Amino acid sequence: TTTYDYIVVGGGTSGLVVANRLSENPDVSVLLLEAGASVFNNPDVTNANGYGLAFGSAIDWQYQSINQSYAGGKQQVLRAGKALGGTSTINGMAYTRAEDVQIDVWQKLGNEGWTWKDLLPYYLKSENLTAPTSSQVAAGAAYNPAVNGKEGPLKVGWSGSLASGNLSVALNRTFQAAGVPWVEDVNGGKMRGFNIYPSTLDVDLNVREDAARAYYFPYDDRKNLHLLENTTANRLFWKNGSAEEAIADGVEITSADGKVTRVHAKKEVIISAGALRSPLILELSGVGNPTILKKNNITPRVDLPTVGENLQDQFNNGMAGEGYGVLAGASTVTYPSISDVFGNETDSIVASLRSQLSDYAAATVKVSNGHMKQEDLERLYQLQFDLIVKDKVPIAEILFHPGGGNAVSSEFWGLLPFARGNIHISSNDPTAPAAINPNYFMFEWDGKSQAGIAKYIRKILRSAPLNKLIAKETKPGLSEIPATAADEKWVEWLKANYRSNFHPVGTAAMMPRSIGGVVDNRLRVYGTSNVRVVDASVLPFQVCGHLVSTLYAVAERASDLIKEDAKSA
Ligand SMILES: Cc1cc2nc3c(=O)[nH]c(=O)nc-3n(C[C@H](O)[C@H](O)[C@H](O)COP(=O)(O)OP(=O)(O)OC[C@H]3O[C@@H](n4cnc5c(N)ncnc54)[C@H](O)[C@@H]3O)c2cc1C
Ligand SMILES: O=C1O[C@H](CO)[C@@H](O)[C@H](O)[C@H]1O
Ligand SMILES: O=C1O[C@H](CO)[C@@H](O)[C@H](O)[C@H]1O
Repeated sequence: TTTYDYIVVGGGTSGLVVANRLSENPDVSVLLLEAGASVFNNPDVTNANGYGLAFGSAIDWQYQSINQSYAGGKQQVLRAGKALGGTSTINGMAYTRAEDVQIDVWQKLGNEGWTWKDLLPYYLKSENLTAPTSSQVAAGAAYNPAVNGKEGPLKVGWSGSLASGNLSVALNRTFQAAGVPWVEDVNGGKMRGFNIYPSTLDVDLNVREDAARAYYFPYDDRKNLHLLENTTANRLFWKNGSAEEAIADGVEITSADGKVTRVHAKKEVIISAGALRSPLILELSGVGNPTILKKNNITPRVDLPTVGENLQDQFNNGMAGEGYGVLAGASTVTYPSISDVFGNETDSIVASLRSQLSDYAAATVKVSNGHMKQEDLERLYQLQFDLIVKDKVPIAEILFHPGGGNAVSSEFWGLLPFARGNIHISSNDPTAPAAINPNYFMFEWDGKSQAGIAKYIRKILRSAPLNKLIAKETKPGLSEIPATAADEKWVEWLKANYRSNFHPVGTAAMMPRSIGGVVDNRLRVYGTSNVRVVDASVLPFQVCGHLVSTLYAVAERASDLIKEDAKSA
């Protein structure tokens, strides 16, 4: 009565895709476990313009970092969705993907089958894009039909409120004058440019298109698909027998009524609890660094000491200006390259970074207490360097939107910092807060690039034709950071005012085991027969764009791999 073919732990962005796809086989039973509950009628969620409203609420996990020792010692809140739909219920709504070559790097790493060419069909499979209205088109909204799906569960489209306005027209021209092309679609593998981005929006209903509205609710009539909400997965438990290779028997759970029980999986357990939880579940299950497991009175079952290591996140800053009059128009995204941002200074910046890569790798070794090797980190960082410098992938995202009245707001983040951190359990109590350490600002590039982006935005606000609309910069403003200001004043300000960008990846990274990978190219946890991780944990490097599009695609592909593996096994 407690047995299912598959258990999916976490009914979030990724997990709901897997549960959907596996349950396409009517003879396969799937159990979803989700710690939160439906947010179908939570207005903080449904509101197409409600991003931010849910922060601090019962549907925000509000995870907490440790003191960030490279950024002045301040701890950072790391937000995440506690809801059916996971973090797709509380996030921003921009639908953007990744650079083609940066997905190709996954296969170069040694992960067979993971290239842009191989992933593109799964982006398409996930997506149902609604074409823009005539008025949205006049404002700049466009897409390439060849790279957008029309049949998938995730509705994508442009806001009902999208209109031409002085701001969006001026930003297009001003970015073009800075040498950044207007591009019609950032989602065909080439992201560099200025774009009127689409969103995860159901335009028929004008509501947020979260992962549950996409992949769960229209399918919840399936009798082979089962959901336990308000149910916390504590750890996996294992079949007992001298298979040295570990076989999961099921998942231990705590219900809302406080009952603590087991559910069993006949085939596989799929862990989709997010990059800040999936590794904890592995550790609590005895899969991880034996030093940490033993310290916390957990019997080691698989010696896999990079569980929770290789955490990579971005950090987010904001600037603002004031118009002479009211500012209006479509929200915009710009993805500039290193040379777009740095102009005549690019060669200097590249030379400096080049000269630092080995030092960054050496410095990263201690983060994992020696469980990644310098030589291997150096090769990883060389891949990332080549993406930035040789392929000229975007190094920044810059968002602009009207800020109400005469205000214009920009938020921005460096896309590819080199800092790595980690996350680990603090006890064997599943409710105890983890030790989460992204190491924001660890390396010079990370802060120098952020500063370069900020200076670039300062310049944009003062450039034509935008400067005809914008009276002045209000944040930071010239009093706080004078026009004559050096790189370092900007870095200090950015450190004082940043937040997490809430894009953590890599804590159960898909890489060869021999360079510290946690899952193989089919997302199977090393040393296990039948456990996978399918969520942001597995991304081995950061990507340029907004994570959900890529996680949907990765989970779509994973689902096919799981089905293939069942047929022979
Ligand atoms: C505020 C914010 C804004 C963002 N902005 C954007 C954006 O505009 N666009 C974009 O694409 N991305 C954005 N991101 C990132 C993106 O939303 C996430 O990377 C993505 O949703 C993560 O998906 P996931 O499947 O890894 O995990 P999640 O969606 O977080 O799913 C994990 C699920 O597991 C559940 N869970 C966790 N622990 C347990 C347990 N022990 N037992 C049972 N269930 C459990 C959770 O409650 C959750 O439902 C944003 C993130 C945040 C926090
Ligand atoms: O993807 C994102 O877009 C958001 C803007 O839409 C930003 O605020 C979040 O920090 C970021 O995670
Ligand atoms: O997290 C934050 O703290 C910053 C100050 O510490 C603030 O300026 C930003 O607006 C905010 O995102």
